[PDB]
Amino acid sequence: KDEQFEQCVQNFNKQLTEGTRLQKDLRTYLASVKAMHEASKKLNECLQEVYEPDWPGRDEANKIAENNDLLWMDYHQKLVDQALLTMDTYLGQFPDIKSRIAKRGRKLVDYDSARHHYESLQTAKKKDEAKIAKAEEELIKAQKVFEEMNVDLQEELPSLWNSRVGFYVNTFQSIAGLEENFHKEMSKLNQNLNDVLVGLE
Amino acid sequence: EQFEQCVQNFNKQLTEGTRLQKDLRTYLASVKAMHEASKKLNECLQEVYEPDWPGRDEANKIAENNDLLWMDYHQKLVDQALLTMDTYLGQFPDIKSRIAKRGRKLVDYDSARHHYESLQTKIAKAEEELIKAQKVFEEMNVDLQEELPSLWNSRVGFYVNTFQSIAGLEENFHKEMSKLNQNLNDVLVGL
Ligand SMILES: [Xe]
Ligand SMILES: [Xe]
Repeated sequence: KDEQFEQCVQNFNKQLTEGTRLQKDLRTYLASVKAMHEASKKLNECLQEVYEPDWPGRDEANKIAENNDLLWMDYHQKLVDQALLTMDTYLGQFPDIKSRIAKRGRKLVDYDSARHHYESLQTAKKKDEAKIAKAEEELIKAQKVFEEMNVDLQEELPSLWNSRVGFYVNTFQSIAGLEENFHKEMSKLNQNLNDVLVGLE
Repeated sequence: EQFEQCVQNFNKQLTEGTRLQKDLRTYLASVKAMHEASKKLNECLQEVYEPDWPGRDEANKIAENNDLLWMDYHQKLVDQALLTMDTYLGQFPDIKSRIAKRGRKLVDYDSARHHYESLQTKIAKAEEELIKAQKVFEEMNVDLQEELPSLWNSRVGFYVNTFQSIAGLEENFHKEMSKLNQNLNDVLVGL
C-alpha cells in the first residue's frame, strides 16, 4: 500500500515522460512544416523568376504560389492552435503534482520520525508523562499533515492517469484531421499549376 | 553586338539554373526532414496505443504505409526533378570555357591582322599566321553562334518539364497521404 501508492507514482512519471516527448516531437514536426514551407517558397520563386510577365498563365502561376504560401501558413497556425497550445491544460496539471509527491515523501519521513521519538519514550525507565504528552501531540500532527497530502494524491493520480487516453486520442485526431485537409488542399494547388504549365508545352 | 547579348543570356540562364538546383536540393532535404518528424510523431502514437484499444494493428499498417509514401515521394523527386536538373546543368561548363576561349582567339586574330598590316607597310609568314588565326577563331564562332541560341531556347522546356514533373508527383503524394490520414482519423474516431 506503499506499493499501491508507488505504482501511481511510477505511472505518473511515465505519463509525464511520454507527454513530454509527444510535445517535443510535435514541436519538431512544427519546425519541419515551417522549413518545408520556406523551401517551397524559394522553389516557387525560381519559377516566378523565369516566367515572363507576358507568357500565358504568368499571373495565374503567381496566384497559385501565393495560395501555397497561405495554405502552409494556415496549416502551421492551426496545428499550433488546435493540437499544440490545446495541450496546455493537461500538461499544466503535472508540475504541481510532481511537487506534491516529493512533499508527501518528506511529510512521511517526518511522521516516521515522530513515531520513532514517541516510541523511545514509552520504554523508560519510569515514563516521563509530560514528554510523552508532547511527543504524542507531534505524532498526531505529523500524521494528519502526511495523511491530507496522501488522500488528495490518492484520488488525483488515478484520475490523471485515466485522462491520458483522452489527451492522446484528441491530439492525434486533431493532427490527422488537419493533415488530411492540408494535403487535400495541396493536391489541388499542384493540379492548378500543372494546368497552367500545360499552356507552355 | 549580337554575340555579346547571346553571352549575356547564357550567363543568366546559368545563374537561374544554378539557383534552381540549389533550391531543389534544399527542398528535397526539407521533404526528408518532414518525413522523419512525421515518422517520429507516428512512433509516439504507436508507443502509447494500448493493446485493449481496437485498431492497434490497423494503426501500425497505416504508419508503415505512411513511411513508404514519404520514401516514394523523395525518391521520385530525386529521379524526376533533381537528376534531370543535373543533366541540363552539365552542358554549361564546357560552353562557358568555349566562350572565354573564343574571346582569346578573337584577340589572337586581331593582333595577327594588326601585324600583317604593320609589316606590309617575313610577310610570307605573317599571312600564314593570319590565315591560321582566322580559321581557328571562325571555327569557334560558328559553333557557338549555333549553340548559344539553341541552348537559350531549351530553357523554357526545361523549366516547364521540371515544374510539371514536380506538380504531378506531388499531386499523387498529397492525394495518397490525405487518404492515409483519413484512414487514421477513422481508427481514432472509433476509440
Ligand atoms: Xe516557365
Ligand atoms: Xe491515440
